[PDB]
Amino acid sequence: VIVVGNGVLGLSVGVEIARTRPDVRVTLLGKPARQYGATPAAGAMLGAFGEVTAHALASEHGRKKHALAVQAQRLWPEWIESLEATGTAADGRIKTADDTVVLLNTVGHSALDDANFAAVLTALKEANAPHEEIAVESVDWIDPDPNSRPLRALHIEGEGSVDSGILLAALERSFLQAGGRLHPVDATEIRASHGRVEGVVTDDGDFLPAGHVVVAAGARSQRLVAALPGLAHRIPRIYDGVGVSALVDTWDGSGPATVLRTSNRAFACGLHLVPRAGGSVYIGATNAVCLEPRGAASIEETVFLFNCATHQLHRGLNGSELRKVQVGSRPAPIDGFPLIGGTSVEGLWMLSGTYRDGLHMSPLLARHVVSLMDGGTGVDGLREFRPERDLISAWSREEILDDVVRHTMATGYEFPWRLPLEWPHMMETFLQGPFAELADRLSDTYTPPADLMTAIMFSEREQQDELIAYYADVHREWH
Amino acid sequence: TDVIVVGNGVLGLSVGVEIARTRPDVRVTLLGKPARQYGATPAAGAMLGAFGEVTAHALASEHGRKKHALAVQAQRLWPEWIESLEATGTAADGRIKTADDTVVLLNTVGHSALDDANFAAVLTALKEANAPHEEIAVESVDWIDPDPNSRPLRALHIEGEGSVDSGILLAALERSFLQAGGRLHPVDATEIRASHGRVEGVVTDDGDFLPAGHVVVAAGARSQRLVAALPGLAHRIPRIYDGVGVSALVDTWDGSGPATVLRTSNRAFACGLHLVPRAGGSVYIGATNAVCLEPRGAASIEETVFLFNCATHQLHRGLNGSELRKVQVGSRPAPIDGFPLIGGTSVEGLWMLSGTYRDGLHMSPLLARHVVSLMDGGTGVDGLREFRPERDLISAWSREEILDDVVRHTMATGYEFPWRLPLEWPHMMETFLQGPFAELADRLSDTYTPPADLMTAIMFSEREQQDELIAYYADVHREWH
Amino acid sequence: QTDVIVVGNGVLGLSVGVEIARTRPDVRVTLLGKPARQYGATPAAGAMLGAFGEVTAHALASEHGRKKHALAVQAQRLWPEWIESLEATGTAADGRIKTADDTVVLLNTVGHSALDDANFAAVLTALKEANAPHEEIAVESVDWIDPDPNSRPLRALHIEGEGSVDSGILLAALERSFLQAGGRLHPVDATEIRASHGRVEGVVTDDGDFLPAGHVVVAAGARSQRLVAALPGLAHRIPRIYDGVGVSALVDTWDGSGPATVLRTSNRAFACGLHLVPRAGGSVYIGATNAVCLEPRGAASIEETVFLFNCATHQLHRGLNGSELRKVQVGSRPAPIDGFPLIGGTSVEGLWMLSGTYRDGLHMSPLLARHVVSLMDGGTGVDGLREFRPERDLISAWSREEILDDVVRHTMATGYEFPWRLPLEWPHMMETFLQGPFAELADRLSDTYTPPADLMTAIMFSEREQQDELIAYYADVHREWH
Amino acid sequence: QTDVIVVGNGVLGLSVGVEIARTRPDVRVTLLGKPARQYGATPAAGAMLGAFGEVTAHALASEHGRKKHALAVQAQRLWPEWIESLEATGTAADGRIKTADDTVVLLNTVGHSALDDANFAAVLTALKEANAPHEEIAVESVDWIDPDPNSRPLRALHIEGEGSVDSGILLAALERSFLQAGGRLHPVDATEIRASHGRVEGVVTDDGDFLPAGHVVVAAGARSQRLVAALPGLAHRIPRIYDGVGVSALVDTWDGSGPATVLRTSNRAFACGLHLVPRAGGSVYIGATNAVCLEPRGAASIEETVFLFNCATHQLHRGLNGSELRKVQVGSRPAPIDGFPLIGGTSVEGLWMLSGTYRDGLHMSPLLARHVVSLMDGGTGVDGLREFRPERDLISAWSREEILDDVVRHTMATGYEFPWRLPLEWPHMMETFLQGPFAELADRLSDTYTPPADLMTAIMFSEREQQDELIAYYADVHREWH
Ligand SMILES: Cc1cc2nc3c(=O)[nH]c(=O)nc-3n(C[C@H](O)[C@H](O)[C@H](O)COP(=O)(O)OP(=O)(O)OC[C@H]3O[C@@H](n4cnc5c(N)ncnc54)[C@H](O)[C@@H]3O)c2cc1C
Ligand SMILES: Cc1cc2nc3c(=O)[nH]c(=O)nc-3n(C[C@H](O)[C@H](O)[C@H](O)COP(=O)(O)OP(=O)(O)OC[C@H]3O[C@@H](n4cnc5c(N)ncnc54)[C@H](O)[C@@H]3O)c2cc1C
Repeated sequence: VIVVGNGVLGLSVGVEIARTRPDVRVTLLGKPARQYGATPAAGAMLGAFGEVTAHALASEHGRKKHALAVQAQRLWPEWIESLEATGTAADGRIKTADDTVVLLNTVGHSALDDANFAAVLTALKEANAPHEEIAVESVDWIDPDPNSRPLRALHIEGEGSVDSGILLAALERSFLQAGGRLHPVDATEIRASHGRVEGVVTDDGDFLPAGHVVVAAGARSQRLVAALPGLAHRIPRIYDGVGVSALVDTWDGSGPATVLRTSNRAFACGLHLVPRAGGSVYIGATNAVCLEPRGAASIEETVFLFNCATHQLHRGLNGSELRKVQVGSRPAPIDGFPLIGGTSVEGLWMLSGTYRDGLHMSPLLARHVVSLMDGGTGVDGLREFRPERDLISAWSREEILDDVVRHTMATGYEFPWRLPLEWPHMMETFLQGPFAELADRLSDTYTPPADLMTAIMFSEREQQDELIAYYADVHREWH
Repeated sequence: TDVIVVGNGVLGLSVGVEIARTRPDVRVTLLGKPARQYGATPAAGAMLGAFGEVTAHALASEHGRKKHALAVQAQRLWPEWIESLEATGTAADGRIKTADDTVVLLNTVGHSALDDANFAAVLTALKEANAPHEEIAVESVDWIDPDPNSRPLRALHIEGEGSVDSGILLAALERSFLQAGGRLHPVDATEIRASHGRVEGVVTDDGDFLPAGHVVVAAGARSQRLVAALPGLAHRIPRIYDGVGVSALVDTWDGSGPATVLRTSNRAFACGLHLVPRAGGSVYIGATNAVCLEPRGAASIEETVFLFNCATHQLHRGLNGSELRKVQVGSRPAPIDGFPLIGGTSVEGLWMLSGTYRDGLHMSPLLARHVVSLMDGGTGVDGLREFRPERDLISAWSREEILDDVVRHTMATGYEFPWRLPLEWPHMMETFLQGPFAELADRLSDTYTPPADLMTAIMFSEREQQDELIAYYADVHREWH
Repeated sequence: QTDVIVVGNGVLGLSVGVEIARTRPDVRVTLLGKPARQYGATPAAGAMLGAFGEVTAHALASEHGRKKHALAVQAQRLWPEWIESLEATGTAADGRIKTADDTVVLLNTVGHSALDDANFAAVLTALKEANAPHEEIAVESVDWIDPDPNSRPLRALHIEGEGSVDSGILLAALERSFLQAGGRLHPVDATEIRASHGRVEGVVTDDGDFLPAGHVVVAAGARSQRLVAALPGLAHRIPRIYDGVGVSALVDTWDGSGPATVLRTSNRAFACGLHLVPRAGGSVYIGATNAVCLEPRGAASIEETVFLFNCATHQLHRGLNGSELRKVQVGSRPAPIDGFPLIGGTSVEGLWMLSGTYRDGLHMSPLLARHVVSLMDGGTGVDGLREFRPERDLISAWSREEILDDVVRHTMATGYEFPWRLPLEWPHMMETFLQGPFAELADRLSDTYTPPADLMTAIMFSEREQQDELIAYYADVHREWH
Repeated sequence: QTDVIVVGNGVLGLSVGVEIARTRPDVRVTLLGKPARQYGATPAAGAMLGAFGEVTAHALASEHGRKKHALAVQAQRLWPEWIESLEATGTAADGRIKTADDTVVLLNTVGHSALDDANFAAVLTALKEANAPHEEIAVESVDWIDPDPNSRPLRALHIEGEGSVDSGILLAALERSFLQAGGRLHPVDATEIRASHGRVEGVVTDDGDFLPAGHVVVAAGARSQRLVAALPGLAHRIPRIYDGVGVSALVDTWDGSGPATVLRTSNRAFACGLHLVPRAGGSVYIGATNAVCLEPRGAASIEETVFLFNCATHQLHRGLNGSELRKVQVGSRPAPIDGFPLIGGTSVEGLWMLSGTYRDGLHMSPLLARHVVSLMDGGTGVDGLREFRPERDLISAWSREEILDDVVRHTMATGYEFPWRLPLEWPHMMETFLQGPFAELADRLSDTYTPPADLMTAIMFSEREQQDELIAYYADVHREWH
């Protein structure tokens, strides 16, 4: 078995294969640099209820994704214990907090933040999850700017955070202990003939043979499998959801006891603080879908992240020391849903397109793919997210066009801007036309979700035309 | 016996109506001109504020918990009082009542130390009095279309807390006064005449003299200045200053209006944002407050901008494109010790009804019946005895409480703008404000401390005006100790 | 008859009335209009005697605009004698018409570079070309001003002999001077002009009466076209005049002081601008907003009052913040649909028009008065004003392309003038998304006529019915003239 | 021993090392310091060759300040030959030290009038007095810049022959030139200077070793005083040097472009400032914040990064918003407690100091190098450097009154530079309430010494213990010298 990729998904599937099949040799590719790596840039939140939006819980596909995340939450306590057990006290703790506080402030669009706070509260009640709406005065540690302060707060029990760096170290250590082999090179090419995997050509010229290849190369995953015959239009494209976060040494070495977060905001960005050991905090995180990868933060992203954290969470962060600006690529699937499971090629498996919550879902997704590889059926509701599929259409064109305009306006309210009071209504009405025109021009059947549509809108004419050709070719293959 | 009421505000006319109806024996004359120079009443929306007027700082003093209780009592008189005033007119005179209910909104365009504390205090006071009310989803508040960055995140529906049209109320009081046999004489009192400790009557500003055995002073912010001319009384009747207030009448873009009063809790130095409905495609928006040591009859640019910016962002962006019909200015009678001047004097037949600051209009029917009862040999309403006009200045708060209050409220003028500052600046201004206000309080008197609303005015007044107040405070101490 | 009726009691009506009465003592001159001056531009004006201050790059780029500038310089030379001739009919207690001799133009960054930077250069250039006396001065040397440092000027321009009048005292002096020269004030409004066999008979008034005349001069500001359009054929031969609604304010200064000069910026988004005109007695005038409306409006909007007060308190003097508001003023600048005045004779004998002066009718009043009087007496008046004859095809002084660039720039300028605070990529996004809807509107309205920017923004945000009515108007005008 | 040890591998250490090695081929010159350059000012610098750009009205109002300005003009004349002499020891592929020949100073309103307006005038005046070539230019003529119109400049000043170096390539060229002239690099730190009978013996290093020498030049940036103060009596005879912590950034421009000149403002609140220094290969340098800290700090604060990035994206180029951040840099400007450098000889024979250069050590390096070398060789070096001898009483270059005006103005300037938005009466209120607490602090610290504004603000917001320690220091210095 060859696992291509050394993120949380690659290492999590590698650990589960190695522990479950002591008979077989499991090799994991990827370099310690983790170029464009989502995982090292993550806080990370074990986000289930925190990730709830009204827009997600309005599609069937979205209610399924939410159910899996609740399931994944139940595996974390044992999974952590099983990974910490292969190390000692000095390797540090994977778990960084047990609980999450969701804050509602007015530094954002009512049509996102108000709707999403209600949707979160509703989803917690429906799943009988333990939680409490609390007085903002009772939230410890936070010292916001009064003009940016929260007026409602929501304590969620058993929704916490891990140190993504210590998790990666624990997965690697646990992989070696169970007999896995780390080979620090990149796959250039997957070899297949007569509908079967032969193995993987590596970037130092070598060839490794295998009967099983699991692709978990984050945002590079589809580009790798698409080179095989016919698969270019049968595996949905994955783009880079570029994300900026930061490590900060607090002025007084303090930190909050819980995760602090807002609901998801414009184009699936969001404001959160994840606690860390040793007088550090994690703050994140921006999101921008890019058609080409990018390994460095923009000035705009750094300023936005720091302005939100200092005003909405703690003014003390203003006088605190910046240790590190982190950048990673959320694997952003073109149809807004993960690529998990088997292929029309025997022994070829895919584990990618997890966007915001691959890390959270890692233990569930790992056990699902391992079960499928062993002749089982894995977890029930994952069937729809099979990697070899027609692009999913989870929303009407009309729903997406309302969403893209709302989210575009939300980039204004989140700044927050100060405008003449008639300007917002004028921009609302003048945004509808150009986005309606773009959607009609791209395809008669497929509509990109908002996050991707805004990226396409501000891309070059050549990049747009290439997407028209892609969408048309996918329609030819499937309809 | 002749009665003269000096002043044609809600208090003067309300006491006039109650005297005329209750004492057909006596001839009652009411002074004051249709211009109503500095008049608080014509500038008022006005809200029938009881629970809406609740602040943590008010409900932390004994004197404040009493004032709150009276306001609940006054609310119960309004339905019959309105019916009794509307009955003397016809359909074409219009309705006094403009709304039955109030929605209190909480947004972040203000200080947490005022707006958060005051929202909790209101919710607590409604539960304690078992008053009908409901915390409601903001999405369910009709009509409002705020700027999302200025929007409310909590709303509170209060049943039976409403509003009157102050202009139609004044017209109904005048009409009801004439009907019950009162006489309107449209001149101003210049001087009250007394000898051998008894009122003889009133010299008017056209040179005339009207005799009377009873004179009720309800001249709003001019009330103390009028009585202080009599011997010894300069330091025995607490001073009343002008709480200058700006409001506006707006013709809405589409002729619509909210069905309820829309308001925030009280804000920096007893200002606040509210919209009171009106008939005929108009709304009232108010209202600023600034205590001034001299009267002022015109709005400042700053006040108009602040009022319009708050209403357009926090209540309805449609007000931005709406037509300004009228900018209104009136003087809230602001008593130097923060409590009303209601009742009898050391001079026989001399009565005072003033210093009501924010809520004289709301309390008018109760205050009217109280003074009328005292005039007829009764005891009126319990606990209004404490606000007798001839007294030593009251000390309802420690110097320490007021200095915390004045700094908090000063910072609140920043958060209400709202300003945008570097994040360390507010803490720096907080610490550098304490000293100058502590220094001012120590310099003014060893016993008396002005409440916050007045202290900020004194801080930014001239050196001569400050020294004159040191002499006033010292002279009051001499008289009473 | 040989009777003259002037319809309208603004600066133009009263100025033409005074010149007729003084020049024709033989004939009876009657002037209509009420003391309320409903929608009156003149009482709402500061007013600036604007020539060089009114210079924009966009104006000095069209032929029609370079002509307008030349007339304004000419009008400036008449003001000293005109004032003396009006003050002479009164006494000391009637007060002074002139309120300042000089103007300072300020450049700050509370606005669009594409307007304020270009227009400051255009003003400086036009002063040098005309050899007019002026000096670029240190901002530190500008007396009185106390701006917010973040809104302060970094360049200032002193213009000698470009000053201001009190519009109220001017109106009082014109009325008094009209009576003195033998004119009669009849305080009613004209409802209808009577003509038959291509000749004026007179005017039906709003109290039911009929006044006969051989001459009718229409100077009814923004109501002027609506009045003449009722005559046969003239509906599509006299270009429409709309209301350029303007808000200004009288303020009693905190300490009773005022600047010795006019203080102003160059003209800004959609021909608004910030200025302070001195007044006697501890008052200043601040103005002035501009918004073209398809229907008249007699009350300021909240938005206009806030914008005017925010600009004055930040850009001129923070002391205005603590100063007392005496009066909010509203008047209608007569806004001609083709962006040029309506001055002179008609196809109807004895019917004359004096309107569509937009921002500078008051400044040009003495010149315009003498021009119309000269035409009435068989002369040719002033040379370049023949072009602005009221009975004409709509003028096309700019290409559709020039106007579409202008309307987008000016729209963005309403942002920079607020001033807004936005993420840095938002302005470029709004620029590109504004082009399409305005290009679409211009193509839909007519294949030949394009409204100027000030009017196009008003049409863009008007109702569908009002837009369709304008398509019918433009088409009917094309039918009449082509 | 005729051995020379230079302690420190910044621009000053390496510049004095190069000049000693080239001028004394007879003697062994050894230079200490590690390639990490912990807290190193030089690697964090753009850097500007700032003479006229560094001019403030406040500097040119003291005698001590006019002297400092004169030295900077002198240093400018040495740069062309100094660069040629350093580039000559390498080849084309080592890169160019010079990154621009010229500087544009921009004036915008995103700041205090009392600093930016006064400092623009002071710069223009100082250029004329020194007969330096320069021109006030139209802002429209400044290449490359694309500011936010609300943050744009309205005046610009082109300075010829005031340029920039790549601080990294300069360090590489100094090292190369040092080895070429026979110098020896020993990459350890000095822990202690050895002296007995009033003479230097040598230097104990941080790996336990001892290097002997007859000459020790201390150029250890902000660590320089702490090192020499350990010798007897010198604790109160060498003025303290604190860390002027500075944040800058390397940015890869969206399109790989860069300006042809340095772009800068005048110096702003507490000696911060906005500048862009060009670099080769699609990079620009942006800087630079300043905060005097009583303890060293090796990491930027969130506040510093946000302020630097907000100023650059609004005031210079909006394209920087979408550009990639390559590196956030932090270095310690050596901040002398009396606001003047420590350059020259000591009461200890063979002990020399070269530090406390704050903002312009790099610029002055060639002059300061030649001065110390001349003193070491029995000469008098450069004339106006005498006052800045390292062993001295604290200088009092300003009255307490001048500093208290300065600290309040600069404090307010942190507001206007944000830029904040407040109610218009708030600034005057904070001005009057700031005077008291700073007057109280100054009186409490000493009856004779007053810290300059940059240091006073740091002391004001430090702990009570740190303040009391400064009262003891000031009192001990008074005891020693009076
Ligand atoms: C800023 C940020 C914040 C986040 N916050 C959260 C959070 O709060 N909660 C949460 O649950 N999740 C969070 N995530 C992560 C999210 O869940 C992602 O979907 C998840 O990390 C994806 O994991 P992955 O292993 O598929 O990809 P990655 O983490 O990108 O790992 C893929 C690896 O494959 C390597 N690779 C690429 N090409 C090759 C090749 N040819 N050969 C070999 N190796 C190759 C890459 O270098 C990389 O190391 C965050 C991500 C980002 C960027
Ligand atoms: C806010 C503002 C500021 C200005 N500032 C300046 C400035 O600084 N400098 C400058 O040169 N100019 C200024 N102007 C004015 C500009 O020059 C105008 O072009 C000029 O005032 C037009 O004068 P008018 O007499 O044509 O119209 P108006 O002044 O509008 O007078 C027309 C009069 O006719 C009356 N009328 C209407 N219908 C009838 C009828 N049927 N019968 C009789 N009478 C009727 C109206 O009620 C009104 O009183 C300003 C205008 C405004 C609104």
